[PDB]
Amino acid sequence: HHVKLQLVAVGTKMPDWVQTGFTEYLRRFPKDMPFELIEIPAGKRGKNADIKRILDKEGEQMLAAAGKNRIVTLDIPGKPWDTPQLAAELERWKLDGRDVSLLIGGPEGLSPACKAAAEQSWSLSALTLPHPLVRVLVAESLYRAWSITTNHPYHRE
Amino acid sequence: HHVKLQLVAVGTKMPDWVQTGFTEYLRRFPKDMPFELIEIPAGKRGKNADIKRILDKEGEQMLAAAGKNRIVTLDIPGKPWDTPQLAAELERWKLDGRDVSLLIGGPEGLSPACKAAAEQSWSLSALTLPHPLVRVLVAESLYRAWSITTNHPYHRE
Ligand SMILES: C[S@@+](CC[C@H](N)C(=O)[O-])C[C@H]1O[C@@H](n2cnc3c(N)ncnc32)[C@H](O)[C@@H]1O
Ligand SMILES: C[S@@+](CC[C@H](N)C(=O)[O-])C[C@H]1O[C@@H](n2cnc3c(N)ncnc32)[C@H](O)[C@@H]1O
Repeated sequence: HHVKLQLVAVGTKMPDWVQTGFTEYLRRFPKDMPFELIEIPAGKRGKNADIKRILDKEGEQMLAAAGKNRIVTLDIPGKPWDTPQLAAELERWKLDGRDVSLLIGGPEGLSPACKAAAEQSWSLSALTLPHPLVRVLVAESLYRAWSITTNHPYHRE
Repeated sequence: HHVKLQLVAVGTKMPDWVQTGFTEYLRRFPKDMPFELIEIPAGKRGKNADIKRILDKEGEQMLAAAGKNRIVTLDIPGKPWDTPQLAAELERWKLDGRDVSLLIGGPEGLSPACKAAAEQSWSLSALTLPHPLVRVLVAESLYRAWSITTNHPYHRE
């Protein structure tokens, strides 16, 4: 009865250094808090493409991936959680008992349906961050939040 | 070479993926806005060490590297600039004409003198970020800010 953290993200080819950095954090998560990545393919964009519909198809794929999971969106206008707050949230998710889906939008951001479906929305920064860096920050900050919950040396070194 | 952006940062041994990611951004700044790294070595800490002094000695070195430059600290309680705001600031630094020293603290954070010396302070996140990731986020966000000022393709879509 341990909870799963699922990063649901649009885009499939992280630069090598980003994937290396992401894996170094992902792998340090304990067996009772598995951290896993689900990549959704980005819709093909063009001037002749209807951008709303491309975005909705992306969102539909994300929400389908989340299933019945608790839905948390990564979004610039979400809650600017500090590290103690994220640790408190991480603890709340565990009591809740449901797996958590963390949603990272593609180039055009999150679909309206995804923003609407969010039970919580989490802002990493007031800055517009590139999708690969969002992946790494989420992994690192959750790791730091987790290490606070178990008094692991990482959060205090 | 009108204004130079110099990152003054405590710590010397970045993980490889971090140096790769950091350089990837650094090498893309144009010759007329050079982005450079100055590393101050971290003081050797021990449970018998005077942290107050170690911190002062780090700051002393930082402030020496900055010289007469515009001094901007990276600090959690600084200004939570969004990306357009950072572009405007970058534009204001160019008008000022002074090179900009961007200060990143060591394991114990910035010295009292460095915080005192700051003309501006810049917050990347409400999160407690690890020193390597601060380096990468500063390089990318300034690169994105630069690309906005020059109507470069990086920041669009
Ligand atoms: C390049 S951004 C596109 C942002 C989009 N134009 C918007 O305003 O919603 C791609 C995705 O990364 C995530 N992201 C980028 N910056 C973020 C931030 N500062 N805080 C939280 N999530 C962020 C969001 O999930 C976003 O959908
Ligand atoms: C290990 S952190 C220390 C965290 C915290 N600022 C402190 O004083 O203990 C090292 C440095 O990274 C920078 N830093 C960490 N998180 C930051 C954030 N969210 N925004 C801007 N700078 C940050 C600060 O310059 C800090 O001195």
